[PDB]
Amino acid sequence: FHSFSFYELKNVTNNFDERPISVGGNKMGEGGFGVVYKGYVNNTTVAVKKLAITTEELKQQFDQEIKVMAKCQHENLVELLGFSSDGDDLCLVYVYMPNGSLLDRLSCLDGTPPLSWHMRCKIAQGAANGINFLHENHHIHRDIKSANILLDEAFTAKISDFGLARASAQTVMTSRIVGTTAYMAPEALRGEITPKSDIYSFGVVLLEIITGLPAVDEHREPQLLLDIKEEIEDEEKTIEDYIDKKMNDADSTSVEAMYSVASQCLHEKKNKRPDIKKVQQLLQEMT
Ligand SMILES: O=C(Nc1nc2cc(CN3CCCCC3)ccc2n1-c1ccccc1)c1cccc([N+](=O)[O-])c1
Repeated sequence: FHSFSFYELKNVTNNFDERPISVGGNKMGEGGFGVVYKGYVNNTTVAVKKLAITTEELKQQFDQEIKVMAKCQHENLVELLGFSSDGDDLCLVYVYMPNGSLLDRLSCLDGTPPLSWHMRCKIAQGAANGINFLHENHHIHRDIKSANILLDEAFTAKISDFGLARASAQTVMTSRIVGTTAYMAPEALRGEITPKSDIYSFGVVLLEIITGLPAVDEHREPQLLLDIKEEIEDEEKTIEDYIDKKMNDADSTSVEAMYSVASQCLHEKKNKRPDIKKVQQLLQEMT
């Protein structure tokens, strides 16, 4: 890993130029824990994350991120080129992902074309492959969601944001409950820490992929994409009613097969959910 100095990152990113990149600016977006600006360093196009509760906590997350990235390298995870830590606007520098977040591509932010089913199917696989690598190496992510799935030039899915990750014996509890609520497993909302919560959160991501709908939307009914599964489990609606209409290449069989993986992932009881390796298998069998 490479240590940088702050100014080098400011400079190259146009003094963290808040104007959006779709209009020649550099701001690519907002994370939960900071803001991300495009730039070029020695001809390498890059992403640099300006970090934004506790002072010992935010630091601890930065450390955890670098610790996870030092141990885990895989094509379905983001790649840390290095950091910058001397300015106290803490910084982490990554290889740049052109196609931004899955969330943003699912919404077609900034006018990008809808993703084909075929491409969605490989996105799900790659993401599952990324989570599996994490779990093989005894990490729980704790904030799996479509904004934390980045996408490169060929739409290779990569998992990001490892600041909340934990090592994966008995049930672990925490007093500090964190995550994104529209994605969180019931047990995670109560303060349990287990890899099984990552599977549930991935199930919600699979519903975003199938329907094109964000996990939460306050101007929608229901507000929570999760509630949709209940309407289908009760005979009230089918998955066909919610398939994203911004697609033409989505046959009933592979959609239903993906929905089947999703609903399995979404078992409200942690021990009934498949483990990530099982999820991987089902997503390959799907195609
Ligand atoms: O590359 C990263 N983020 C990014 N690139 C982007 C490119 C486009 C333009 N793009 C143009 C072509 C068509 C589609 C849109 C639009 C948005 C982009 N966002 C981004 C998206 C959401 C939040 C923050 C950054 C990144 C890489 C590693 C680690 C992290 N991280 O968060 O730690 C972020």
